[PDB]
Amino acid sequence: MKVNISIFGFGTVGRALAEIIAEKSRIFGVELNVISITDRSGTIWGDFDLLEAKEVAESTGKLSNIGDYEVYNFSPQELVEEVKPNILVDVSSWDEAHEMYKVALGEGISVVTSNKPPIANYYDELMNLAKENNAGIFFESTVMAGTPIIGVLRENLLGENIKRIDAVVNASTTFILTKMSEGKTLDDAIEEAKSLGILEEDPSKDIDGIDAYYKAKILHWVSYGEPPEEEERLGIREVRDARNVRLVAQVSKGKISVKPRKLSSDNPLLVEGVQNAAVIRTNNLGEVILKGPGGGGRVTASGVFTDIIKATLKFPNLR
Amino acid sequence: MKVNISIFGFGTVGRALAEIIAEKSRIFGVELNVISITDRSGTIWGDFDLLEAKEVAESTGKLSNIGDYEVYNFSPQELVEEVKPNILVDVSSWDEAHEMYKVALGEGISVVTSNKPPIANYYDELMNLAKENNAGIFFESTVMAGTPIIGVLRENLLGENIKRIDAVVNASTTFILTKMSEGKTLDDAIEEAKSLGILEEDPSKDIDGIDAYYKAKILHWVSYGEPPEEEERLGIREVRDARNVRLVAQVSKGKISVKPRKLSSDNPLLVEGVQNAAVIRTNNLGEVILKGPGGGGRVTASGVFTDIIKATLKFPNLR
Ligand SMILES: NC(=O)C1=CN([C@@H]2O[C@H](COP(=O)(O)OP(=O)(O)OC[C@H]3O[C@@H](n4cnc5c(N)ncnc54)[C@H](OP(=O)(O)O)[C@@H]3O)[C@@H](O)[C@H]2O)C=CC1
Ligand SMILES: NC(=O)C1=CN([C@@H]2O[C@H](COP(=O)(O)OP(=O)(O)OC[C@H]3O[C@@H](n4cnc5c(N)ncnc54)[C@H](OP(=O)(O)O)[C@@H]3O)[C@@H](O)[C@H]2O)C=CC1
Ligand SMILES: N[C@@H](CCO)C(=O)O
Ligand SMILES: N[C@@H](CCO)C(=O)O
Ligand code: NA
Ligand code: NA
Repeated sequence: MKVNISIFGFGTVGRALAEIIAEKSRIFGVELNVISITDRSGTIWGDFDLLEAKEVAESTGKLSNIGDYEVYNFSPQELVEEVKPNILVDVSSWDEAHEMYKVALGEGISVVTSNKPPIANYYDELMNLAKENNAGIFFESTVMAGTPIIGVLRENLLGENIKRIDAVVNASTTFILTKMSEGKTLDDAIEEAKSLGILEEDPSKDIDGIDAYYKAKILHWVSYGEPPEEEERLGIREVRDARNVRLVAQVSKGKISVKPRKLSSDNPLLVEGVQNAAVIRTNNLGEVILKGPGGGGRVTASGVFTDIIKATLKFPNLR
Repeated sequence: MKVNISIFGFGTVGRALAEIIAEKSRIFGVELNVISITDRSGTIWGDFDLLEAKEVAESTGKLSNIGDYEVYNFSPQELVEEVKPNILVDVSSWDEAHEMYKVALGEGISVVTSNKPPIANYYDELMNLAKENNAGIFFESTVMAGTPIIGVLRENLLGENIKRIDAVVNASTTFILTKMSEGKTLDDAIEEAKSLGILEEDPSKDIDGIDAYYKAKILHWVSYGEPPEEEERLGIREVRDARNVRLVAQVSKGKISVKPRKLSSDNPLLVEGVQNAAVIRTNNLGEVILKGPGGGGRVTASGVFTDIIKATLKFPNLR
């Protein structure tokens, strides 16, 4: 069977995804065909070579330069309405992308994304809409990227009661905390990280706990099927003694709390360097621990590719 | 969506499964209906209360002792043919149950199991049969029990090439090796383990690496879709220095090797207690680490329940 895929967004994650798809376009009795790609500059739509498009975007930073394919100025809504892919893959930084998803799901087009806010903020509407149009929504790389914590929660532990999830999901903050442990001030450590590309020049999504908050919210959705009643979002700006501290996202029924935690040397949450980690507590299993990378092009595109296959094959969305 | 389930075997695992099915009989749009339970004493079949049957077997030791249901003495083939369930659940210690699986699958009856040898030895025949009869096969609790290593490998990482897997999958051997580490002889360590509940009167399959080898073989099937060419099995009996040693299953394309390995102090495979672990190495993610309990009744039944749901909902088997 053949499936048509519109990729929406084409930055680090989207370009890595094109590689993965190109290397594995025929797999699991499926053929993956990318019929469109979109960035801010525009949309290409037709018979283009996927790695060729990646190359030209890699050098030039836009889809315009492609030889002999020509650009279309579609709105998100037009792109879906006109291209009519079977699968819409959002790998963009467009926070307000839920409106585009609504349209796609209306036409029974499944959505795959790595873009958090639409899932964190509109999870319920999007799920209902999906079920109503014999379609699916997939978001694995919205949490710990390619490391399959969403698979584990969504499609497994199906007889468990999840009492708690704790997770360290920002490598940058483990870096900052480690430097502080070694005697640097927070502000120095931040300066080091920004100059290293570990942090952005606006570091708030890491330092103020916002990325983790969105990830806690998504986890809360999957595990409990409703928005939380209680929210506590904090970052690391108040940390003084940073020994054995990590920025931890904790999820329990009706509660999300992102904040710094001092951890025993024993704790698998006490991750080193760039490693992310999640400890899931259940009634029958005690702790299940999952660790892996939390970012990177190929790492993130890995999750999305898993989701493309599931969408194509219409895997049930149970949670 | 109502589903009819035959449970084959009723020991620690099957009795704990009963508990779980009773508390969660309606979930995810499914009504789970248990129509037959079978042990060596024979087979009950009908309108019987699930927890009651658990209760009589609990105390008495057999199934025959129930009220208002004649026990039938059915062979495995007769059980499938006469009961006609939608899903056959094997939680027995019968090494040769694959022949029964072949029957069910032939009738489009899906199979869920925690029983290792049939999957280790007949996985391809079983997958081909299931495919030809619009049926599935699920075996999560054959490796690390409820700890969902199978879900992770089988239904996720779908864009990955699995470079390797290292795993410690026998809590019993951890205990033994730890005790040898502290000065105890093999035999004294074994006797302590028995007294603790940690080993059976025949520990041989765990001690000699046959269990792990079965497990390694299952992981190899999931990851590469064929048997290995190189096979090495070595148990713990003859370890002279057990310091920081575990019984590690190593899996790579074409290759399985179970043997005691000395590990660094920070190695995640350096597990304690009941805990099992798998370190999965893939081309895009590097290391994914999954840990959790490896045995126990409710732990093992958790994985089987997950599989029951997926069989009922016709989850794809991509690997
Ligand atoms: N990098 C990582 O490790 C991870 C990233 N993610 C998430 O995946 C998404 C992509 O990440 P990443 O690839 O690093 O980000 P990049 O900034 O590298 O790429 C973002 C892409 O989206 C495009 N875009 C942004 N807004 C719009 C819009 N309104 N319409 C059309 N296109 C738009 C960008 O266009 P332009 O360049 O033209 O502005 C660019 O092509 C993000 O939401 C991120 O949070 C998730 C997990 C890991
Ligand atoms: N417990 C654990 O931690 C784990 C177990 N498993 C596996 O799950 C399975 C169940 O283990 P568990 O419940 O602990 O073991 P038990 O020995 O407690 O139960 C085994 C069951 O199988 C029955 N049985 C064996 N052979 C036959 C047969 N030919 N016909 C009918 N019934 C039969 C037994 O009957 P009788 O008592 O009458 O002999 C018993 O009810 C095993 O294959 C085991 O390897 C896998 C992972 C973890
Ligand atoms: N490595 C990222 C996670 C990407 O979703 C961060 O914590 O900011
Ligand atoms: N962890 C268990 C494995 C049972 O499948 C043991 O020690 O045998
Ligand atoms: Na993920
Ligand atoms: Na398992």
